Amino acid sequence: EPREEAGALGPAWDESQLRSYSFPTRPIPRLSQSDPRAEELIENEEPVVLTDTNLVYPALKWDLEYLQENIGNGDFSVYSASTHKFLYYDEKKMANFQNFKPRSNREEMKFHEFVEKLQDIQQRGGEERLYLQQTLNDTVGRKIVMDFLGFNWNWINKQQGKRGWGQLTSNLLLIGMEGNVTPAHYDEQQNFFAQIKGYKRCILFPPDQFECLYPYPVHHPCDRQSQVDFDNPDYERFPNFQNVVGYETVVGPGDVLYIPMYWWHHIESLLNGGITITVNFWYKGAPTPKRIEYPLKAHQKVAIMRNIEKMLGEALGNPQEVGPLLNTMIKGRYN
Amino acid sequence: EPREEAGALGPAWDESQLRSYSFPTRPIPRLSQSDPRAEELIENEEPVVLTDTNLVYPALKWDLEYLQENIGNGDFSVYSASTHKFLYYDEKKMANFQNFKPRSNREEMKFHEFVEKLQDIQQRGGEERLYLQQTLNDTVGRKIVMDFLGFNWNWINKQQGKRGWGQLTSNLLLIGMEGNVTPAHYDEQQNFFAQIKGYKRCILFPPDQFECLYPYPVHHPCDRQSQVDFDNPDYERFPNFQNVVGYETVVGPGDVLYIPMYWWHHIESLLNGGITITVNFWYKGAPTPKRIEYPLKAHQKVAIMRNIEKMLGEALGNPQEVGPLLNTMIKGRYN
Ligand SMILES: O=C(O)C(=O)C[C@H](CCCc1ccccc1)C(=O)O
Ligand SMILES: O=C(O)C(=O)C[C@H](CCCc1ccccc1)C(=O)O
Ligand SMILES: [Zn+2]
Ligand SMILES: [Zn+2]
Repeated sequence: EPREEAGALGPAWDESQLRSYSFPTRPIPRLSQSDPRAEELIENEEPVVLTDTNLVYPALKWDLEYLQENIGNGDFSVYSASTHKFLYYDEKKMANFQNFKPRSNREEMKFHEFVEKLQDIQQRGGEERLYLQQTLNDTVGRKIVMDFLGFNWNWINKQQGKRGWGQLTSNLLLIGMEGNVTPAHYDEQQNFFAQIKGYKRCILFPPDQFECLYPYPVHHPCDRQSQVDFDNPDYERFPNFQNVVGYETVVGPGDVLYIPMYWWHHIESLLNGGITITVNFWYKGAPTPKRIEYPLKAHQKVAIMRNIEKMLGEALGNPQEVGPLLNTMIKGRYN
Repeated sequence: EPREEAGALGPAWDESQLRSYSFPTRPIPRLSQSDPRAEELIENEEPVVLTDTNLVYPALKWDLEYLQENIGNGDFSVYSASTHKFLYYDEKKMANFQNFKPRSNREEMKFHEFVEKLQDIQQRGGEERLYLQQTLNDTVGRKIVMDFLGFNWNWINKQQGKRGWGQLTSNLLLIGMEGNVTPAHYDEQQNFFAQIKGYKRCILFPPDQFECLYPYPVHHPCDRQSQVDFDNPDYERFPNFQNVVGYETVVGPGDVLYIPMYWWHHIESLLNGGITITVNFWYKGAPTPKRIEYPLKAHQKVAIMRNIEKMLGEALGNPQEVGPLLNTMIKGRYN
């Protein structure tokens, strides 16, 4: 249920701002950084919302005005779409599927250009949607550097150390419009997802729900994203989506959501909730141990399947032949 | 059609001695060793019957009396079954499938014991069937050594050399009763199949008919054998068996059938044709070239599928989990 803002400022959000879906959910725990139960959830690669890390405390003051003045004059990737759904696609893989035409369009622009194009849309009451998704890098101005340096590296570096993770891979800055949706997908890195402005509903599914969520082929541009349209699920093609069960939370400013690697997550910016701002923190997972303990975890079986698809594509010389060979291998033999 | 024996001794066999099956066939070429077309078929890994190799010329005099006196006192593997079908099973794999109970029983016996047990059956008019299948080895007596040494090694060694094959792996001695059937299966080695006594109908299918012939799982004891019962094909489980097309021949004494590696073959001893005797010659195939030429041959795709099954069984720690993972990989994704 919705949390209540300090100073009797009312519920920060209400249930009318959440989209409606076909499956049930149960809440992700919201705990203090100091709560041993939080450390045990992270250790066991289960999601948890930490309410008091201060991980991005200097960025809580961020808004569009502030960022435009200080984020510098680098290029920012901005996606545009006529739908609320911003399905990720990997442009390096579009050669394998020359029949895939994305629904989002990516435009590289300056931050002020992003603010203006967003202003124009608001002014003319258009229905075009934008989502800025850009890795933070050296081109940011001095006050963003100062803010970045003031993140709680003491806390997150200890996490990284305790869990045996690899190095921080990148931080993604995410600025979306109310109602934007990033469809369900899993990532191969560990993620601390730090909410800065506005509210995002996060729906996670464990790796053992692979069978219910139907990822695209590995060589397709939408590798790791679900094929299922959550707004109109096709149960004839995706029957096990009728068994899917999620873990849900709404993060607001100050919250940090641990999204364990291989966990599926669907992310939406709350309807009529204004713009959202988030920064994520991606780490490579801990190395695979030399001695493999059986039984294997769910995410290890996902990794085996990915590797089988990649090797078959290499061996056959063409990723389009992956599906026919696999069918030939199973029909009348393993089904 | 049936060939005619020299000296106006009539057709050696007639069509009434062949079992009846559901698919069509066309003949395998019968050619002279000296015929360039024969060399081109072998070079292109296509079956051919060579009528004049003299490969096992000293063994053409072999019968049960002769062999019993001279084959020595080693152990011979003899299979018994209540059916005409002698489905091969690999005893080293029976641990993976503790629910598989063979229909053939293997008994290790002396050759005279084989002749006697065969006599008893004939005497009492029983319907029990035997099939002796034994690798030739050092225990054979001097006259079999002399016979073996007189095979046409000049011709077969040149074949082995020309084709880049590996070393002769083994020679299998095969002594079966009229009507015995070895069900359809493929082998991973190259085979020169030398007929000595009686007549065997050989039905081959190219490796690109994998999809029509439904081999057992790699880790099952009947790895490489078809699951399809040729006498009662289940078209609901094995629908593509309705598209299978074979290449057929009847080999008699003096004939040598080249069975290329990965080619499926079904072998039957002709009804009411007496005992049959055969010796095969298995060679490892030529090494896989360093530079892989695309497109891949059918047998190369079979080998990829085999390797995928073997690695998945190793990675998962249990061959029983191979089928569920493969289904999970394909359902709603590649089918
Ligand atoms: O931080 C995460 O991991 C998220 O999923 C946040 C998500 C945007 C992700 C865009 C994307 C999708 C697939 C691959 C790489 C990038 C959002 O907040 O809308
Ligand atoms: O020479 C061949 O290759 C044959 O198929 C001949 C065949 C008996 C083969 C028995 C067997 C089946 C599977 C694996 C190893 C051995 C016959 O003539 O009845
Ligand atoms: Zn993600
Ligand atoms: Zn064989």
